Amino acid sequence: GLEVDNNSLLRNIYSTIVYEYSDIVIDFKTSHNLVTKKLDVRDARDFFINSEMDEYAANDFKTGDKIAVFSVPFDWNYLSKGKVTAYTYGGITPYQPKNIPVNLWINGKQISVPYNEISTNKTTVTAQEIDLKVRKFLIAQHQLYSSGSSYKSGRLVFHTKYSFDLFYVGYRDKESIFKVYKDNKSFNIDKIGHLDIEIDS
Repeated sequence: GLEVDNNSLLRNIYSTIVYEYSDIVIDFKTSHNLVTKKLDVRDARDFFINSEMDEYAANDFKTGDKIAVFSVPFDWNYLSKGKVTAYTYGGITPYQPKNIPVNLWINGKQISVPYNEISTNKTTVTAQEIDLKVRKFLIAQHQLYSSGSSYKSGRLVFHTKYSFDLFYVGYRDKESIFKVYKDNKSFNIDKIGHLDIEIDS
């Protein structure tokens, strides 16, 4: 509710680990979920990723398709013997480097962002991938969600406009906060002019 609590909440939420795999086959595809085949082994067990997405978005994929994954999980299942499945939202692009210029304003003042701050080697990249890379950067270099930070609002805008509210807290958990990635929104790398970011106290 209060600024302090929201910062601690989001700082923790966005400290969550990110999964990045460039070539995996879809084992199962249902109306609104994609489940990968084994990605690798984590803590001695077969690791699989389940992606939940709008039916409209899920319609683009089918079992057997080769895809790339870039997403953050909100749950895990260890109930399966010798296996662990992580649940995520979207983060799926067809199997296949470029810097994306960033404009940043903090409390009304424009701040320079280095040329190579945000990049991706995909031709079709999800808004999720970019948002995760952006927040990681803002947390590490501009005190976003840091204790003792006065920030209370902000947004990341994709200037092709699509955007993410940097202080959306939903039901105060990963399941609700990462749900904004459910649309599996993506862009062709060449159609993204730059990213506009604003953070305000």
